[PDB]
Amino acid sequence: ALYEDPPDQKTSPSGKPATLKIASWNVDGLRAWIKKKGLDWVKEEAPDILCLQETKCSENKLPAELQELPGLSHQYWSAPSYSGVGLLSRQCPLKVSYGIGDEGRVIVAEFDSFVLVTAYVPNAGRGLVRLEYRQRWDEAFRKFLKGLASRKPLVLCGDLNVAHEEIDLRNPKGNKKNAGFTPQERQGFGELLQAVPLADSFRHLYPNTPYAYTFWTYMMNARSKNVGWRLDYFLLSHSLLPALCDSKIRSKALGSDHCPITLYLAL
Amino acid sequence: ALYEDPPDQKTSPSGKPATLKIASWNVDGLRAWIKKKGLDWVKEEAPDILCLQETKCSENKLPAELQELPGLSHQYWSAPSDKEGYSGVGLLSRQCPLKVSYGIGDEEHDQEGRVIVAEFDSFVLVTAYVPNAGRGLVRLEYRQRWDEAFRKFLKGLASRKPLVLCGDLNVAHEEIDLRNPKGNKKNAGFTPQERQGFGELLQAVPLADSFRHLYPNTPYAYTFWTYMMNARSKNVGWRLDYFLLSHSLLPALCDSKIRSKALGSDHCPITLYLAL
DNA sequence: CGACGGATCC
DNA sequence: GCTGATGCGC
DNA sequence: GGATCCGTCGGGCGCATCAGC
Ligand SMILES: [Cl-]
Ligand SMILES: [Mg+2]
Repeated sequence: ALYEDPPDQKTSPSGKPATLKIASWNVDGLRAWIKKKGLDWVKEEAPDILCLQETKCSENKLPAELQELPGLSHQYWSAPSYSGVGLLSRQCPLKVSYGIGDEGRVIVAEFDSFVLVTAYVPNAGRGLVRLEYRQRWDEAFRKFLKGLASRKPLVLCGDLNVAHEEIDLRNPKGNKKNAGFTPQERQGFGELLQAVPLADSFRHLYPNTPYAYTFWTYMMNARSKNVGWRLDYFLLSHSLLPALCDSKIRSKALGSDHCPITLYLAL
Repeated sequence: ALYEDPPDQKTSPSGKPATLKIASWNVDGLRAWIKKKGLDWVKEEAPDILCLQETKCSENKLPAELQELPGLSHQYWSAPSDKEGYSGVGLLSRQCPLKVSYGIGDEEHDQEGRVIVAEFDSFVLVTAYVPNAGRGLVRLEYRQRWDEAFRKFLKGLASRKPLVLCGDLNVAHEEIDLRNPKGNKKNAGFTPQERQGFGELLQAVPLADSFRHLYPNTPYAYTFWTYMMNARSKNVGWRLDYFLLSHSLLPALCDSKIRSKALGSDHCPITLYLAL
């Protein structure tokens, strides 16, 4: 039932040391997450890049503590005009854009060797009320990512709001008709991997590892039972797999109903 | 007439010793400047804080020697987004600043790489590469609008902390601030609009021109010389680069230097000594 | 943008 | 990869 | 007529892009 992420491999298959550390966190209430000492974990993880999803915080209400990360001094925010995302970078991105070209869910940062996308994929909702909107969003998102990656290697991170396979969640049989494990959402994630193309960094390295989740409902004490879902991903262009050192699930960092995830790249 | 910067005054008027040395340099292309040995001057100057303008270089392309600067290990870089190769500012600090921010309000959408704000314990340092009004003044109005947005931005800094504004403000404030005031009144850097904009910056914020406060009547003191026509050798130049201080800081002012002899750009470095 | 040439000032 | 032309802005 | 004013003009630099190879 319960899961322990393996230690960080900071060396590429070919032996190159990790030069790039990306953390992504659905903080599910940036302000609450700040109060729950979220920045303490950021300061400790010291990523080169931090992606936040479901911030639920207008730009003009962003806490002042965020200005106290000179190590992530380039901060970009996208507000929803129940979402919101942030991208914080140590180095100055070459260019930063918002949305999928077409609700505050996607930021795109261009760097030297790759393009970073963070995404807060829309939840299909209780009773699947927004499943269809999710299905359209998935296709539009797939389309959008295809063009990006047809110009530069791609890292896609964030809350993709789908458990790809049964191994990616605790109770597949009871969730095959809930948001995040519908055949439609699962198909969309499979299409996303196939069509872009992209590799599930974590699953590429831990193909056989069960019980590794990134989200647990606040309710029923799901997190302490590790009754959860892997909803947060680092997806990678195949051309970046040689640089892949590790893809972590930070199961024990608190402050949200998601835990953070961490990517290591030898770039 | 040639100019010789007076010796470094390292003690305040009241006798208090300088504790903070800030250099500012428009390096006119950071990769060029390093290959013309600009970093040798930085190591000789050994400033606590180095602000650079016109880095013309995105962060991925910073030369490795810039990591070989152990006394300036906290490095903050900003390059424009559509116009890489132009602008670009850098702030390098011995100590780590409490807060760093970029731009003057909406850099996450502007992404101009002209302005770096760094808050330290006792003050707020802004370095700016102020947009040039252009040949034929074609971007003067944008420069007037920028000036006003910058004024209001500097005004609305939510710190009681005194302010240090440094860098290439891209205007000779008064006639004493360039060699040819009359023939340049319609040239970028010396229009009434930019001069008034400078004057309103000092009055609005409010700020004092550190060098001019110490050397109110000293002429021929410039920080920029066009590469063309051996202007520098003739010391036909402009004072474009400044240290501007909140009034609270003046008694802490020991000296504002023009490092006329340092080569490697068409600007020379300026240096502030503060007794903090 | 400083050099240059040409006009204007007394 | 490298040079040097061109373009653009300073 | 020396000084001064004023408008025009050629051009040094750095870096991106592009063509060529
Ligand atoms: Cl930076
Ligand atoms: Mg310049």
